[PDB]
Amino acid sequence: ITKVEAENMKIGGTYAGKISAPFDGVALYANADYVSYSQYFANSTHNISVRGASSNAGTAKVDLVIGGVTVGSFNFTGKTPTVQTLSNITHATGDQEIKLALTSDDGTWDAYVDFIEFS
Ligand SMILES: [Ca+2]
Ligand SMILES: [Ca+2]
Repeated sequence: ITKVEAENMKIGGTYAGKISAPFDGVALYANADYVSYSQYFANSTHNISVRGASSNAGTAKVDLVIGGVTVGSFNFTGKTPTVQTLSNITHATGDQEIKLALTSDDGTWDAYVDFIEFS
């Protein structure tokens, strides 16, 4: 397993910033808010998990982008943190940017991101 905390990544966008509740992590508020870091991959295919939460009862959606290509998304509904998992995602090998980004914000929720895990 490879686990990287959101709070240790590059944080970007107009509003993105760290939070301490409901976990140590990062809040994404508006479209183009993101966290990213560079990951070396020896292998092409991983199960990918992100722990996160919504700011409210709504469903926060976070895109997963690897090497600039969107490979899936994670949905977090409600304020209680959950772990969301994409199974068997194939992506580029070598050094690749990993980004968790908002693209579907509409002023009804914010997304809280705790960590990403590759297995
Ligand atoms: Ca928002
Ligand atoms: Ca964290």
